[PDB]
Parts: sequence; C-alpha cells; structure tokens
Amino acid sequence: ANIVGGIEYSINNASLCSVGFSVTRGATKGFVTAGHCGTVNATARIGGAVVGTFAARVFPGNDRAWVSLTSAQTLLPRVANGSSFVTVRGSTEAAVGAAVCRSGRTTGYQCGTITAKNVTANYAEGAVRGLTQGNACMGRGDSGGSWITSAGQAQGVMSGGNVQSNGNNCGIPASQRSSLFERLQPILSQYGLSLVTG
Repeated sequence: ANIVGGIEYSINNASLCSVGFSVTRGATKGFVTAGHCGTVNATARIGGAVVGTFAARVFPGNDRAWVSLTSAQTLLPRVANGSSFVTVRGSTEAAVGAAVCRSGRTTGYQCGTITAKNVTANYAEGAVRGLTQGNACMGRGDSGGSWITSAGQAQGVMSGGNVQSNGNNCGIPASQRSSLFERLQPILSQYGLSLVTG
C-alpha cells in the first residue's frame, strides 16, 4: 500500500485509526501513529491487506507508537488533503498562535490554530501529559492522524479531543474545541526514526 498521512488502517481486524507520518528506522520502513491505537506487535491492515505490526508504543503517560512495515509498502512524504496532498517538508515545531491542520479518516482534513502546549488528557486508561492543543476539529477514528502546518512542517499525531455527542467537535465553534496531539519530535528521537520528506 501507499503510506500517506491521514489514511485509514485497522488494528487486529478491529479498531480503526489514521496514519501519522511515513518514517524509516535504518533500512526498516514504518509510520508513526497514536499509542492507544494498538499493542506490541499487533497487526495493521490497509485495503484489507497486512502491511506491518506495532513495533513499539507508550500509552498512557504519553500517546505514541510506530508501525514497522514490510518492504512491500511504499513510503511517501505526504498527508491527505481531500483527494490531494500536503508535502511533508520537515518537523519544525510551530509556536502557540500558529495555524495548523490535521488529517484523519473520520473528519478528513481540518484546520485551526495552536491554543496551548503541555496540556493534560485524563483518558479512561490514565493521564497523558505534555500534549499540544489546537482548535481544528476532529472525531472518533482520527486518532493517530497527522497534524501538519500548511507550510509542510509535521507537528505530531492525533491523541484525543472533547468529543461531543455525535462523535466529533466540528459541530461546536473553535472557541470550545480542545483537540490534542502528541508532539512528533519526542516520538522520532525515542524510536530513532527519520521523517520521510519531499
């Protein structure tokens, strides 16, 4: 399969999540995503076919993971924006006040701004501290998906948000949205990953 940020993938033929970013660990291919999406060596599928397994994860506390893909997959420096793409050009972290979009299989491509950093998410499983908060909307299934600026700087992966009764926070104004992402840089360094760029 072609590995593009924001696309859908299943875990052990059960839950769905979204791809974060294409990365390599030496000769190994892979993609970063959210830690709550899978467990150590769980099987990931795209298009109903096996693509790789969860090589590592940290959830809760943090919310990160990377899926180790077989050589058959094609890594791409892309993030889905409708039928088109946003090129991944780097990983410069944007400051509070910056615009930033996100990509996922449920709400697609959504944009907003960064309202805060070092935010806490007291999830059902436990706390997840150190997250960054934007006001772009999101919903159930967007987890693991890419957060990237329109300039192409990869920011992190979708962790969680104040989901309303229908499942997302797109129905309420940005002023009420708490959409949270796990910063990309600590994921890259912890697992010795290199971001695939174009």
